[PDB]
Amino acid sequence: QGMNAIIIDDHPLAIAAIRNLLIKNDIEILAELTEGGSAVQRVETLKPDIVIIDVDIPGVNGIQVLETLRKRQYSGIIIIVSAKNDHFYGKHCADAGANGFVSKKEGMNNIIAAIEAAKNGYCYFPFSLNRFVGSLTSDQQKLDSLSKQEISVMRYILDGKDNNDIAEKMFISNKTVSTYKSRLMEKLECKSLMDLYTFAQRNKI
Amino acid sequence: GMNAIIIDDHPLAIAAIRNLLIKNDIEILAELTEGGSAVQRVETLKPDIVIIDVDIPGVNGIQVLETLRKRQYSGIIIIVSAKNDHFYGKHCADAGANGFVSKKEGMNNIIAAIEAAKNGYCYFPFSLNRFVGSLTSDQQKLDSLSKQEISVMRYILDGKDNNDIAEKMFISNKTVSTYKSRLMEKLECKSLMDLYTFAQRNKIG
Repeated sequence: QGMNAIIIDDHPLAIAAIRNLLIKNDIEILAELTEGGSAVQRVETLKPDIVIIDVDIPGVNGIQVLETLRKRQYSGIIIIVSAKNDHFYGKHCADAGANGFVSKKEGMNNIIAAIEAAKNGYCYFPFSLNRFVGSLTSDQQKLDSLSKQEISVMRYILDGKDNNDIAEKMFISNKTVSTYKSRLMEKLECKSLMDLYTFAQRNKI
Repeated sequence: GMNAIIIDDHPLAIAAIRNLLIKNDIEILAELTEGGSAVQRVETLKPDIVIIDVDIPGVNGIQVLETLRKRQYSGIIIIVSAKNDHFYGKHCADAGANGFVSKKEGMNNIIAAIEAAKNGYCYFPFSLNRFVGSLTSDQQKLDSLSKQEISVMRYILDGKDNNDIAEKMFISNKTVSTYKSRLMEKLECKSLMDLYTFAQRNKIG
């Protein structure tokens, strides 16, 4: 309807399904980035209405591009997307200033619904009844207590990555992987590896 | 195959919302205009959707929510308001709402909030002031007020003196004076002129 967007995701199939969705609804495509290291600059230059960032872009992760853009006073629409479920990750994109968080696992129709919701000045984030109704409300609060890096170290641990792999992916030292690991294990009140498993399996992460 | 209960004493909105729900094959089980019988009658009929104006008399619309969530109601709850009340939305979201839609901005957001809830997401107003600009501080003070201070505030913007509010909230003039000062302290407003400039600068009405 006369709008445009930039896609920032390095999942080749996801780029296709998003490009097809934006085009099918008359939205122009200024760019398609697969790395964040220039995302902040590209978006500030081309000034697109919509920006779609996968949370797991390499170089600088998806939420980090969102935080920097907002710190640098970018006011346009930003809708974080994920290849995982990552329902707890939605609240963290909230307090960081995003307009949307949609998991590409349930389809592209939530991406377009997140766009029109941001068009109307609203936002389109996952809903966790387990934060207000249930027994896993304490664990959900500890997940909201984590930091931007602690979340990443957690999601990497739940994928089976070692401290060297996490250091290379997050561009930090091995001492910093171990530091994040501890604070993370603390906030979640886990002490052993099995504690983190049953924590993730309880809250389904 | 969905059904809903509408709770609102704005006759122009009851017609506004009943029509929109019928336009999407959503049955209307009950049409309340009262807070005291809300929590009881919702659980008696057990509807999928409950749409509640924040200004309903008796029990505050935010309390119908909190009590329904505390009594472990798992259905869709979508708060609405006659004004804009963007700051009010975050208080609903943290209280367990599936959405907060300002009726000032049309009916199509109600149904969009419903769809967002059906898909497991939520639909709340986006507040750019919280993340970008020079009013990020003031927006946090608004996001820190209590559910009472909120109401005590909004009545002062409306233009109700200390006497009306005490009756409108069914409380003593002394307790009104306590809330007002806590409000005035949290908002860093010393005079009534301060609140006018605060409200106008942050666009509250």
